[PDB]
Amino acid sequence: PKIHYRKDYKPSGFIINNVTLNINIHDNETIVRSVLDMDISKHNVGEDLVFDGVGLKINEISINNKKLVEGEEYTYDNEFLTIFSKFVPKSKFAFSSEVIIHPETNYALTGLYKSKNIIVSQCEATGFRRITFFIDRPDMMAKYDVTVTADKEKYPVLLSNGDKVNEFEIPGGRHGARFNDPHLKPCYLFAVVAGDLKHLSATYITKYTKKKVELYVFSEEKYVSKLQWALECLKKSMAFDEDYFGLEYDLSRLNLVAVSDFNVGAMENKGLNIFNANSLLASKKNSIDFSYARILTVVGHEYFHNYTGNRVTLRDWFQLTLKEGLTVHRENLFSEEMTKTVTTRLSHVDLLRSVQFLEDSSPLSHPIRPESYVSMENFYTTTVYDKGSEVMRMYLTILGEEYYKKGFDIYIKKNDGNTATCEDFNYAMEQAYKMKKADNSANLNQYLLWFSQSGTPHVSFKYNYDAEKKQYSIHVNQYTKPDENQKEKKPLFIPISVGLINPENGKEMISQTTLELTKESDTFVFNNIAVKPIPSLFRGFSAPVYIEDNLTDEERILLLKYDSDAFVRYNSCTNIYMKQILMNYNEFLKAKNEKLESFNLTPVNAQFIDAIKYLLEDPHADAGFKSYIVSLPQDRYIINFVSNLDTDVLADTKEYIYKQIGDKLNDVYYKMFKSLEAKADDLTYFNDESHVDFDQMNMRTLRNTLLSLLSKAQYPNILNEIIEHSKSPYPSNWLTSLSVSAYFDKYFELYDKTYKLSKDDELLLQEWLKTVSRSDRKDIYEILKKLENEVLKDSKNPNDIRAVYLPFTNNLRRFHDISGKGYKLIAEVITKTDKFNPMVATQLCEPFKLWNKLDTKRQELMLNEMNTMLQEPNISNNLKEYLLRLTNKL
Ligand SMILES: [Mg+2]
Ligand SMILES: [Mg+2]
Ligand SMILES: [Mg+2]
Ligand SMILES: [Zn+2]
Repeated sequence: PKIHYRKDYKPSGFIINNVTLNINIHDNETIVRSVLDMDISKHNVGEDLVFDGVGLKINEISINNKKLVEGEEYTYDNEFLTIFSKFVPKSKFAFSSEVIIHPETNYALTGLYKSKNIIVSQCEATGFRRITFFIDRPDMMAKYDVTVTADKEKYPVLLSNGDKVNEFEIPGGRHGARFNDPHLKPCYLFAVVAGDLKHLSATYITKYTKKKVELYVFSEEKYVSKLQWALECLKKSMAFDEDYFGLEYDLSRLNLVAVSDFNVGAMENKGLNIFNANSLLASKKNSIDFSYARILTVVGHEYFHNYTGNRVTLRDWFQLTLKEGLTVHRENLFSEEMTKTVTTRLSHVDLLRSVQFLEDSSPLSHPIRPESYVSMENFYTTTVYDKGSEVMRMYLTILGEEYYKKGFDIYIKKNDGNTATCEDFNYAMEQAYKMKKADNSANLNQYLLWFSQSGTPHVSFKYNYDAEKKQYSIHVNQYTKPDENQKEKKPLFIPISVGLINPENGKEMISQTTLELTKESDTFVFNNIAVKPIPSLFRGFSAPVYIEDNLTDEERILLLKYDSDAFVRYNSCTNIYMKQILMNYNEFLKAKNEKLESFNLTPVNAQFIDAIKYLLEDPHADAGFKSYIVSLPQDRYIINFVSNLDTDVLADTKEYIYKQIGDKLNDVYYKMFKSLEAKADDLTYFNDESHVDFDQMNMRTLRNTLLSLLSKAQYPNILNEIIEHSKSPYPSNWLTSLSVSAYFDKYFELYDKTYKLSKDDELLLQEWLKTVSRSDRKDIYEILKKLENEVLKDSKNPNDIRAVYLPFTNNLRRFHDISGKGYKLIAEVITKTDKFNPMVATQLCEPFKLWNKLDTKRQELMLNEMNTMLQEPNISNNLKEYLLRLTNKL
């Protein structure tokens, strides 16, 4: 396979200054004429001029109006256009091409494609070369003049990046529009859209300069009503970047566009952000609660890229985390400010420690700045995004808000209008660090290891208290497991946010402080500590590590009840759960492998269950927090702690633990399910698409979590509650009623009821598909076959394919059926999908990432299916790289 290496980066011998495009859309072809105003750089050594250009049909090629001919002045192999050096000018020149492309048959959704009746582009990372020839890499920055023409009746709205500078009629019922984007950009930020789109709009006046910005949000006509929350989220986003970062929008217009067929969530094209409809459109009658948070986050994310990615862009794709880690950090700051709920940060932590930790212990483990790739699309990973965001957040923890803001400013201003690298960012932060420490010899050179070193650090603790001296110590050790990226691991700069809790009275004993661990081990000592404390470690989850708290369950309970920090309370709960899960898993595993006729299980700690009851019954405690405490850790979290995992033993373990606790708490759960109803399902704001009460949303999640626990328990007469809950106006409730009805004969009646409620809204139907797919049904395989035949059919819409299959892959007992039939089913879907959408196919590989964690029978079954997929003729480069790396062949 062709591999690209970070260390091999070199500036191009060429410069592209201006791009002038004419994109003429017809029924059965689109013609792209492009003029590149180019020059020779100071790095040129008289090389051939080589353009990327994938699957283009050439009409004409010229330089300075000299026609060039195949085999004489150029070669084209359907991937690269090589202009031989003799015909490459030595000073500024005009390169002209005209090619034919076919959006109507572009089911890969990269380049120019058709999504329902909308023509749309996606260029990040390497899609622009599927539209026209280019030196398609992000250091080739240029200015764009784009004309789009099409049939006026079919495609009345025409958009490209920047200012609309003309609109005109064309004979034969056609029309055109011309766009000028005055901001230099890499080609991955080009976009065009053509469609019968409807819109909502508003005017926003910037905070400092008072610039009037016109905000447009667009969709197909059927769904225009569902645009309102996205428009509000955009205004919130603009105001947050102004308020926190001093950053104002930099064009007279910003358009957001929803399309039905999109490989990811959205895309930050300059002035023209394009979204998966699932991440832009909602209405309260037709969307689950989680859509609201998703839209806030995705709108914010793409908006924040306007500076962290667009105004400062990437030198090369190895630097991806510079824009994604940083942008995810910005959107997390924004969403924590907008939602004002502790469960927002907790959800980010849960994501990282489940999916990203799994990745980082897998054969796919990479640092957040990778050293090599075949298909850059395979490095848009939870590592680069989520570990990247945590590395970007640690700078704020280390510097505090004022100095973080100063370092950020240094970065964004120095590199404005240009490319940057991870080093540039670290250097700006280092400037702020010198200022914070008032020491111009302090440096963050060690910090760079967070970019280059793979794997998750493990941080462990020991404690000592001297009662006579009133002195306490915390001894800390870090360890990162060697891997294929580094045989020798180095210690990182790990910021440890800490408090100390008095176990007598539950009160804070120190001003919170952040310990700066830089060595492999260190001991931090505290004086004037009046009683032996319980330490509250890694507050806010202050580094992306495995924490070994070395606390007793009694200590953990006291923190769960009394600490101030949400994360530590939740983590202490998590750790009590983990200790139980491991112990019970081992007891079940021994019983199974020894074929014992009887054995013991360690019961769940009774004082821990009392603590759960105390928290749930506290009318002043947080509803979202409560839903985290009654839930066991995610299976993908748990699997980071078990080698040769027998999935069926794990399912048995979880069931036992849940049943132990419900046998004590089900009456509390039922009482709370009823008591929370009035506030949870109050209809304030039900007609207001500009406002969401996230606390109320958390109350609904708590109610629906409790209902699931009581339904699996078969709590007496709970089917009555299930039927009532199905009549709620909130889709989060009525779809929950379907899921929880899985344990009852009413399942298929609720399946039909909710289908009918869902079938006339594209996105609600996809949410119904996910609800079915995730259902805890013994007959899940027959239900999946029913979904395939009656609803999915031959959809190539990634959202439909993902909705049917991915939730089912999270079914621990059924997806991991020892026959291998779940592995075979998903491998067939992957291979089917790879023939038209390689990116989606690689997404659908997700459940195989943990293969080498499983028991050896399931390792074998998984490996057989991965090798079967690797044998498939015409396998994509995306899938082949992914599977070769995952199976230890690359
Ligand atoms: Mg083609
Ligand atoms: Mg993105
Ligand atoms: Mg459809
Ligand atoms: Zn992004």
